[PDB]
Amino acid sequence: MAAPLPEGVSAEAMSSALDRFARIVGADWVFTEDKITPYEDPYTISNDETEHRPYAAVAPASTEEVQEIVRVANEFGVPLWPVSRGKNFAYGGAAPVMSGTVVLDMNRMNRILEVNEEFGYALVEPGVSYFELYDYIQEKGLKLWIDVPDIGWGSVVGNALDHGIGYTPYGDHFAMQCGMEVVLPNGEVVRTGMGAMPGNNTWQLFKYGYGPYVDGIFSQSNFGVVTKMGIWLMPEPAGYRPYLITFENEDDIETVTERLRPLKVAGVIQNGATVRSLVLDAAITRTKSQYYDGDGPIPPSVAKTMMADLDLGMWNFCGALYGPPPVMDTLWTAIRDSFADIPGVKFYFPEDRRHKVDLLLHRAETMKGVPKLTEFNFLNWDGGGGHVGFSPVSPITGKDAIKQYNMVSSRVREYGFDYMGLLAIGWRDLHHVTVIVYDKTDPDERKKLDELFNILVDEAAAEGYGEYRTHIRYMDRIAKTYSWNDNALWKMHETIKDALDPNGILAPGKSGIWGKNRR
Amino acid sequence: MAAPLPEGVSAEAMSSALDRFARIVGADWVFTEDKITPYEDPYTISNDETEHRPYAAVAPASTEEVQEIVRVANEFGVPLWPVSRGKNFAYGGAAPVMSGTVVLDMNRMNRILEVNEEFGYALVEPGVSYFELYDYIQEKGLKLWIDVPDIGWGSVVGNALDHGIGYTPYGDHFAMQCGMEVVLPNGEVVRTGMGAMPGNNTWQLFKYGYGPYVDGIFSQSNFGVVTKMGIWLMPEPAGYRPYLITFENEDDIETVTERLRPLKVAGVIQNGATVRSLVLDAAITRTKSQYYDGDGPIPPSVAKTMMADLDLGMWNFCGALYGPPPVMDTLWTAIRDSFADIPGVKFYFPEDRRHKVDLLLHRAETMKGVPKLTEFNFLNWDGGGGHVGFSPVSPITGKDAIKQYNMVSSRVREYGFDYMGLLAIGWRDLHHVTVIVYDKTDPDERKKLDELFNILVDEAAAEGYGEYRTHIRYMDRIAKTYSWNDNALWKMHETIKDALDPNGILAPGKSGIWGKNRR
Ligand SMILES: Cc1cc2nc3c(=O)[nH]c(=O)nc-3n(C[C@H](O)[C@H](O)[C@H](O)COP(=O)(O)OP(=O)(O)OC[C@H]3O[C@@H](n4cnc5c(N)ncnc54)[C@H](O)[C@@H]3O)c2cc1C
Ligand SMILES: Cc1cc2nc3c(=O)[nH]c(=O)nc-3n(C[C@H](O)[C@H](O)[C@H](O)COP(=O)(O)OP(=O)(O)OC[C@H]3O[C@@H](n4cnc5c(N)ncnc54)[C@H](O)[C@@H]3O)c2cc1C
Repeated sequence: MAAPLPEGVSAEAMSSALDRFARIVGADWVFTEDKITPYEDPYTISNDETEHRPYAAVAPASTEEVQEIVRVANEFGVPLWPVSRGKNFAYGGAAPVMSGTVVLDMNRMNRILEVNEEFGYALVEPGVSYFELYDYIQEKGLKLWIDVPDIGWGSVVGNALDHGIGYTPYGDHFAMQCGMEVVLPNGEVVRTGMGAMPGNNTWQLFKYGYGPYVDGIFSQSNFGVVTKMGIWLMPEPAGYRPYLITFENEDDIETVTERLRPLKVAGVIQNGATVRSLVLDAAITRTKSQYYDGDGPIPPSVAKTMMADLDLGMWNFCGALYGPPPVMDTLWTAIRDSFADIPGVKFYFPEDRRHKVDLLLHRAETMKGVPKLTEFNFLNWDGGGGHVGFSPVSPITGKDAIKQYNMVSSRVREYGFDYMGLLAIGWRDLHHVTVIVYDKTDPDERKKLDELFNILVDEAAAEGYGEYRTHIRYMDRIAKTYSWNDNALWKMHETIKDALDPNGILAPGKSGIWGKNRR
Repeated sequence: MAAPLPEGVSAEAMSSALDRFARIVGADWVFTEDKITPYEDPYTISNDETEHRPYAAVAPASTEEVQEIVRVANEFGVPLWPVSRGKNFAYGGAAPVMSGTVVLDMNRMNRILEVNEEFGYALVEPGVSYFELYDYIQEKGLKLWIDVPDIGWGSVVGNALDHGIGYTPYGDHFAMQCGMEVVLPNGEVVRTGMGAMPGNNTWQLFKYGYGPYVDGIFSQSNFGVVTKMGIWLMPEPAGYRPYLITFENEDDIETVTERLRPLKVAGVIQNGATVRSLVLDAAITRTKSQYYDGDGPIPPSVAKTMMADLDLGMWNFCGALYGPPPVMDTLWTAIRDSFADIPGVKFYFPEDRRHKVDLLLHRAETMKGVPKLTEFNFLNWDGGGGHVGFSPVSPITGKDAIKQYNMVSSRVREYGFDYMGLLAIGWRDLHHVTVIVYDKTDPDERKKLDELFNILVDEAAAEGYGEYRTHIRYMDRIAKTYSWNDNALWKMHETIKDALDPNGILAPGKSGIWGKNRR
């Protein structure tokens, strides 16, 4: 069925807004009726077809068009859902929390405004993908790397704004942000930091500028529409050595995490540490059906088969060394020696891997900032599906790591899904990441997923583990877990929302922030 | 003469507030009349005694007391000026922008709530000084370094909040912040990040939490009172080797900066790179009168004598190597070879320095996070004085460095002061700092200081160079330089101010932000 109107908005107001939008961007750039279906969540979760349905989409070609759209949204009380490229698959794609919202899709604003080799930065518009920025760098021969998520068709901007991550030393994308331009909810435009000074040549060199540091408030936010963003890029290193360390027992994750802690805190491991479980790594190059006829999750005997077929452990730590050989060698000594006495441990460099198609060769590309789309092949583990993830924060402790693995793998399997988990460390933060692959077409799998997901949130929150990024469906649920002092923080978010966006026309429900008209 | 009432505020209103403060914190911790003097700017600039005059101070012992003081301040329209320890010398000390404001001094809230060695962090109240935190760590033998902004009797919190800097790899103090508790302008209390989740053990492990990133809005801000703050602490490295590289010609700073850029952008130089002018460094161990008895700034012939006497250059690049010897050697090779071909260059490690009281031996302490009061020595250059700083930000270019040296050195000397310069480098940013030592007791010196400062700012802005931190006297003036799109950014700051602080009772005028009742 069709999307309903957003509540409080008549057909006449919607119809008028949509025609006014068209006068701004052109009639070819407003999408209604059958043209809306790319804007739906590709990985459907609700069995209720009235939920999370975009009414329409508008695709501007400039900041000045964005500003006009936002003015028109306020005129008609029609809410917008800003996306940079709208490829937030796992988190709802380009779909809004609240049905009836209109997607403001900025993919056509795709100017690379600057790439600066000597200072190691780019200034990009939202529509620039990782492929595009990577391609531009290679074609100009600049000695710079990007930092990519596992998949490269998303937005350098959009990803950063949702607190996305990659797998080089610059893997905390928002932390590497510097300078931005924002269209505020009233349609006026501002620049942050040194961008606020006329004639500056420092916008992308110095984060703070002067006064309150506000860039952060426009991440995981509905306070503004970002139209330009600077980002630091890593100079090409003098060397690069990707590695895989595998562990034969599920219980090894406890001691593994203890050994990871001082190496990450001291910065001996230079990129994000990712320790992936067997099935998650195996699903890159293989399907369940090739090892197992069963309908349900794999049994232990299959696991042992897979390990030996693929030379993977139950836990698989990928990382990389960057810099001159003498540095890489020193850091490696410390890393290898931290794990050598663990019964069953295996160590691998690319030249040690006997398969042409192989997990370490795959992840080696990502850890040097090469964009690809191969990661989507893991969705075929169980025939073909979508995915959704649960990625709360815990201390980098063996106990926290194995508690969460025990907690989650039992629950996920209880609902018939294979456990596909990952223990990730940024700098001081561990995340047990649950990855759930599901038949999105099946109302019954959908129902099981929703129920499982809610259990995971509550059981983690009961342990003081909080999620930092989530699907549109769970944004309210996650917001409600940050309840210290009777939800004091969200009360402050709502206050700021009401001040910047009195009419509530940017992304109602994003991060569980609604605005006075709708709460 | 004595401090005037803040405009709009009855004398009865003030007496009532002050009475009610006294019952919140006890009579012994409300300071008027003779006990106000410590809260005056110690380095006066205004010759008008009506300005920056605090009416009173209140010194609470807990968050609950801060909340009550804020609520009272709202009731009577009495403005507060929050300080953590109030040692902001060169920037106004503990004095407010607006006369009549009451200082909210949180010195006595000096609990070290947690130092955690395995995760490298501290959670501190505002009154915790660098001396106190260091001493704590040493007493317990925790293998952690702090990062000190030279002077040790300042606040870990307050310094970070004003975007202060130190001289180890953890030198961007606000960047190392993680979690805070804030009393908002209405008296309610919030925790940011994971602190917003009950039962978390992750407040100091993961900055973002969920939703908008807001910690930054409480820095260089009057949007709230910070009452707790986490900060990341560096694990003790396996090795430490500080160094000094001197250069004998003032024009060398051009090529020096060009060579620093790649080294810093790539992180080969691991800490804050300071390049200090001769007089700034010499003034640590000698006075002007040892070399020259004239009233004005030193001539070239004296500079040469000073250089020979102290083993200092016209430019003095202090930095440090950190970690295992193999790493330090590799990094040193790249650093040395960057500077080795410059005519007149000299390299020193500590063992090379003949003087027993010596710049490099002092700076060696600072660059491994040892709090000291030595830096105050440069105030004795010309018999005794205070100082003020002008700290604009530039790109790391030779051309920008030398342009700024020439512009500022010219002007400072013209106005009868010696040039003391500190080209510091963060990550991608050149912060050419001028430090001006003057006789704060002398009305004529103050007058010509003011006149020089105003010129330095205007001439910097004309080149696209903006200041990132300033003295209370100049906060409006600096704010007005960030004027892109008809002051768009301050208009947004003022919108947020009015939402969070409608009565405008927190530090009116901080960072040029005033609130609807006073603009
Ligand atoms: C197999 C697989 C692997 C993945 N791996 C990763 C990974 O390694 N790392 C990772 O981070 N993610 C990963 N993802 C999640 C996600 O698909 C990517 O992060 C993706 O790049 C995000 O979409 P995007 O870049 O187009 O951002 P967008 O969809 O454009 O933006 C995401 C959200 O940010 C906000 N937003 C975006 N732009 C703006 C703006 N200009 N103004 C205001 N708000 C804005 C909106 O809330 C929007 O919904 C993975 C997903 C899958 C299925
Ligand atoms: C000789 C000399 C050398 C110096 N060297 C350095 C240096 O190397 N690096 C450097 O960074 N600085 C330096 N300074 C400047 C300054 O003296 C220090 O930065 C000092 O640490 C700042 O004072 P404080 O720590 O007591 O902070 P405070 O004075 O307590 O705080 C400064 C400001 O922050 C805000 N603030 C503080 N606490 C709160 C709170 N709890 N809630 C809300 N707002 C708050 C207020 O606006 C306040 O006025 C130097 C100064 C001199 C005189």
